[PDB]
Amino acid sequence: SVRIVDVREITKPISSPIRNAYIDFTKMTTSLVAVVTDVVREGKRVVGYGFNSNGRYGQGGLIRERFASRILEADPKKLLNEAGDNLDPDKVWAAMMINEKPGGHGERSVAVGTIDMAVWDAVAKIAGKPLFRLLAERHGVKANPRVFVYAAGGYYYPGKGLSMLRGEMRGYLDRGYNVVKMKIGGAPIEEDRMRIEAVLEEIGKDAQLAVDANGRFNLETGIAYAKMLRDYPLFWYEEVGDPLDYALQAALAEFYPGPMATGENLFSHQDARNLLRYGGMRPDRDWLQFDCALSYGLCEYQRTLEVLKTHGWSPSRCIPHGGHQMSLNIAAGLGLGGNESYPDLFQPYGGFPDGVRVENGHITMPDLPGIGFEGKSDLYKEMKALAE
Amino acid sequence: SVRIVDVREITKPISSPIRNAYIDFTKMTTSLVAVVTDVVREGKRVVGYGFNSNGRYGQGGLIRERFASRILEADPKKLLNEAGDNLDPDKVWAAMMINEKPGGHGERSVAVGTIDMAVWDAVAKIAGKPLFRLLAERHGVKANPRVFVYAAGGYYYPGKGLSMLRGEMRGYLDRGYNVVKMKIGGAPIEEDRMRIEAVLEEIGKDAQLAVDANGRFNLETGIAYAKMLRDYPLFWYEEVGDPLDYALQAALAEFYPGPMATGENLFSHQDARNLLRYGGMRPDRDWLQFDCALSYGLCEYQRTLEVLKTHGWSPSRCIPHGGHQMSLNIAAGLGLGGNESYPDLFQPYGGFPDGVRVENGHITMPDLPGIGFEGKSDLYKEMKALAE
Ligand SMILES: [Mg+2]
Ligand SMILES: [Mg+2]
Repeated sequence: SVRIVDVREITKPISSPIRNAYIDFTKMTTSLVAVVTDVVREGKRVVGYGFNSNGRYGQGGLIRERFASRILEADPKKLLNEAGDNLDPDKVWAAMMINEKPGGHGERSVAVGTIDMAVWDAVAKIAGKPLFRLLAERHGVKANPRVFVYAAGGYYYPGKGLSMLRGEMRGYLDRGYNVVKMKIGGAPIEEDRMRIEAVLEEIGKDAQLAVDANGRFNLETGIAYAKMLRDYPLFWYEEVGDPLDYALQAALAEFYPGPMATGENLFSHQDARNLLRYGGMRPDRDWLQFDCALSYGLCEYQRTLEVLKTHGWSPSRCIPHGGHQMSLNIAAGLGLGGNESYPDLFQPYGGFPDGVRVENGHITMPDLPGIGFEGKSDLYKEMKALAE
Repeated sequence: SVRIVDVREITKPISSPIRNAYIDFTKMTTSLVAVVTDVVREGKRVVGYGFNSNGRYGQGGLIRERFASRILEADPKKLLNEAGDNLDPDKVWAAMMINEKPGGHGERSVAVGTIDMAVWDAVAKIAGKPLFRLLAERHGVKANPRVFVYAAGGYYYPGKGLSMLRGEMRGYLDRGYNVVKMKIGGAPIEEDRMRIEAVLEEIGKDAQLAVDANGRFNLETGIAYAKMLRDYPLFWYEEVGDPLDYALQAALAEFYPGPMATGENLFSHQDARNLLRYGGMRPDRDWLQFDCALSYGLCEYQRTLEVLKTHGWSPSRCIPHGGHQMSLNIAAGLGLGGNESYPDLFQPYGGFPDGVRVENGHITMPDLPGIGFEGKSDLYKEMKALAE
């Protein structure tokens, strides 16, 4: 017998005075989800866990009312694979998406995405394999435990000066990060320049810098910053203008030869397809940052990957936003370009299993069953507290 | 003194087994919102009301936990107009949109949109004018109370045959409608053709027919139906493919010369801009169906109208989805092409004030303060029950 007995959720606050060009995290929250099954492995009932990335808020309401419900009410015998010995992720996904009209991909995409995370976590556990291994298997490829990761921070903070900004970055390098990212568009262009120069000097030749405007710029501002930014050897210029202003993104290629990135705020394969159709991005050097946790989960992310395939893009151009382990697993199993990471932020949600550290901007995925949340004690404590 | 003292919500059911090509309304709900102020007019405290259109479900959670709070946690003095004698819709809007990241326009767009409806209702009431008159004023134009409306129905219902379909339509004509819309794509193409021929037969020369595929078709299916549909004198072919597959919509122009429509499922001015940029629609004959109630409200709708201007479209090409009075007001005040109406479904959430009747596909807006909900007793009963 294979059945999801319960779907629990709990809203957790991950707010600080932190700020980017678009928002501040004063009221930021996130949803911690648990998919409780009746399957037993190791004399212990298998439970899937998941949570949504920072930035979009928790989705407790949606998870209870529309999705947790549709699963629990579905005929358990219709959510299994051929063998009937495990849950079929796609069948569960389809189950929670019945009676959902097209378009409007936001908020509910976060609820479904976070539930999906837990479903896959459970499935991998039921199969007794690490999610990333199971993924590679399903795709008929060999996984690669080594995953590139970069440290994201450099937020605007009340009373934070060049001194501290510097400290923060150095702190990341001390952790083994060879690539750091930072917020811009939150200060006048010239004050920003000074903040950028301050980090380039601190990291010297031990790391590369990436800047993120959080989609705050209009065309002219984006170009102004481009002219200023292009004189520095930046790793990438992220989300210049509004996530949906594909024309703006395309126009930028004329002023910024260096790699650009965007996509963290596009939550469906349809929206991803539009970016590849109209964004004018360069497939040989730009990065796609779609986050499965906020975009209907891995079941959907697989469709997005198929979209890349139809447009000639390599999955290695993907570096998911979110800084969570689900992405680490997808990256390792399907060959993504890497993953985002938040060393000192939104903890314990995210991070890496206890022990493994960042050596040369990389980490090595330990062979833990499922996503591997159990390996991170401070995070797992929260999860087993929700459901066990 | 102008303080918004409270923002109350309550979820109302609007479910039934009616079905379209994509969804069935088995669990459909909607949010009824009330914006209670401390301003007194007629010895009675002015309260704004609003509710979201059918199809996207209620948003109690979001309204409660994210938007109502912000509006209540704000300085009353910073939400007023220059004179300080009334609320500034845009300031209230900005107030509830703080710390909201770009993209992901779905769900929260419904929450904000429905609260926005109530806010404008209150503002117009505080100003002692009908919302549509106040709108025209603010734009420096003369409002027009004569608004075109069409009857939307023709759903697939268990056990519903050509006989009943016919009856439904005739029922609409009996009430004065000269334009009815039916659902297609929920059955075989030849079965559907029969349904259309029947309806056409029934309405003869007293009305025109519009078909709606609810964005269910892929390119080939869309074209197949186009070849079949084009032989009939239809009013319009609505939402052929996915709301976000602009390329699909564009490819259709080669096979369907007749007017097409779409937009009910795009919920932001950014998404509307993409439709105008890539959808390949014909501005001289197609229709845009953006619904302010599901798209961050009138404050946002005004930006969408600005997008139309930037792309050479007339506001008269707009016929909002939703069948609610907020749209009727925007239509009358800003010169939209008309509004959708559901004479039988989702009542009492929609319709016109008691007494106003449909004459030759048109209704005339009575000069009621605000949106005019008070004029519809069965609806107002529900509203004053929420807050008074
Ligand atoms: Mg970003
Ligand atoms: Mg439609």
